[PDB]
Amino acid sequence: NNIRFETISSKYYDDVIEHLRQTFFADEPLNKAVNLTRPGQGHPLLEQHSLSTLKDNVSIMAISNDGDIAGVALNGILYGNTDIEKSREKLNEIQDESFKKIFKLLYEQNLKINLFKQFDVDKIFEIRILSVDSRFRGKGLAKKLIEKSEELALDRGFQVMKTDATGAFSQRVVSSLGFITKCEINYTDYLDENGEQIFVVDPPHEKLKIMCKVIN
Repeated sequence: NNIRFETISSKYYDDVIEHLRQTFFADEPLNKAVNLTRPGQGHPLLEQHSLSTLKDNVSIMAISNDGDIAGVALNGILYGNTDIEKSREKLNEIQDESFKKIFKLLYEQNLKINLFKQFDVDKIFEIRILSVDSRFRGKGLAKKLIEKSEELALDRGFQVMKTDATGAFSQRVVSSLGFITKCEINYTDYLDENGEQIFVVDPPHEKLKIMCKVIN
C-alpha cells in the first residue's frame, strides 16, 4: 500500500487487540503447543498483558490507507530496579495450567542472563510481540516494524533492546537487524518432571532465543 507507521495510541488499543486475537495469539508457537486459545477467541491473561504493554506508549503499528492494522510491534519497558518477587509470585498465582507453563519457561530462561549488568543500563526496550496480518505479508513489514521500533527506542534514550523470540520467523528478522543470541533452548530438550516434552511445537519452530542489540 501506502502503509504508515505510527506509535499506538489508546484509540487503537481495541483494534490492536482484535488484530492479535485474529492473527497472532493462537498461532504463536508456545500458545499453539499448549492449546492456550483458539483462532479469534483471545485469552484474558494474554489480553491483560498486551494492554499493559500498550500503555508503555512505545508500540508501533503499520496501518493501511483505509485504516486497517497491517501489523504491530508491541514493545514494553523493562526496569533494572523492578523487584525480584514480582514474577515468581504471579508464577504461583496463575490458574491457567498452560499459561503457567509458558510463563515458567520464559522466567527460567531469563534467570540465566542479566542484561542490565552486562551493558550497565537501568532500563531495556523489549520487543514482546511482532505480528503481520497475512493480507499484508511480503511487503517487508515485520522488518520495518522492528526498524521503526529501534528508531523510537533511540529517540526515547534507550541503549539496549531485547526480545524473547519463541519463533523462527521473528528470530530471522531480528538477527537480520543485528540482534545477538544471549540464551537459547531447544523445545525438544525441555522436559517435565515426568520426562515428556512440555512444548511440542510445529515446524519450523525449534528454539526459544533470548536476543539483544546494543543500539547506542
